[PDB]
Amino acid sequence: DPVSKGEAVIKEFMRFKVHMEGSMNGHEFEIEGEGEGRPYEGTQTAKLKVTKGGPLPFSWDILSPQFSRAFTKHPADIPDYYKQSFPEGFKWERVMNFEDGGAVTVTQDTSLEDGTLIYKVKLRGTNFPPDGPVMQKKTMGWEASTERLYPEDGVLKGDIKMALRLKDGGRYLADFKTTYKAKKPVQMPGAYNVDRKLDITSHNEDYTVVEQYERSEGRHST
Repeated sequence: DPVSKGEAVIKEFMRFKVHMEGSMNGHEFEIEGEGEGRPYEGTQTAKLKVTKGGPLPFSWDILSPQFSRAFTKHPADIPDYYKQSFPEGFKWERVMNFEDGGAVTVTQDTSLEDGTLIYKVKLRGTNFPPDGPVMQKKTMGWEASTERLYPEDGVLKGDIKMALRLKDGGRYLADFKTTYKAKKPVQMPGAYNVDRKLDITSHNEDYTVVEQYERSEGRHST
């Protein structure tokens, strides 16, 4: 039932709209955007615009992984927790923990209205050193990653070792922990991994208009 319901509502081509409200070291901001992709190929794009609190006094990179779980490719034998949750959708809650003490909490709602995916994001980041690479905008995107997911009482729990490139050639590390919760019962996968590359593909001078691309592919763990 849930797989069949999800398969019928998530098409080979899908659009989304996103709104984010957030704060970083007490600096309030808002983002609005739109995106599109191929949910079974695991590819997507989005165009985001800063609507309040711009130009952002912090790296765009903190925000980019918060803009789309319906767009992951799976092999034949791993059921899609996220696509099955439709039309009702799912929520998620994330903590990002950085090597220098920066900490972010993110909460997200995913719904479907008139055949368009709708994303609402709330973000709170604290404890970033004001002279650190995030607040100085000295990051240059996320390295490719592997999210390790496991099922737990009807939800998925994911862990990611993440790495932000530094302008000087360094790596700035973080750990992401996320809980993903469908709004109705779905057929649960076993534990599996999601390999991702997320790229900023274009931006205006002050990063108040930004385009991103993400490729995401599920696989078994060996």
